[PDB]
Amino acid sequence: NLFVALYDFVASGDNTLSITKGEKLRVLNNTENGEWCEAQTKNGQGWVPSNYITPVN
Repeated sequence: NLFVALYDFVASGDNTLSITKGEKLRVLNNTENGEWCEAQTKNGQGWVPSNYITPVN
């Protein structure tokens, strides 16, 4: 479940997580992933747009 961020995204609140273009992240197998998916990086865990990331492996 390794992904890389395609575009910068800035958390606006509501358990969202900021990510940076090129950042590697892990998508947790959260039971409620959807248009948004729960990601994990060194800056925390939180929702990111599913269309802003792409799988790596």
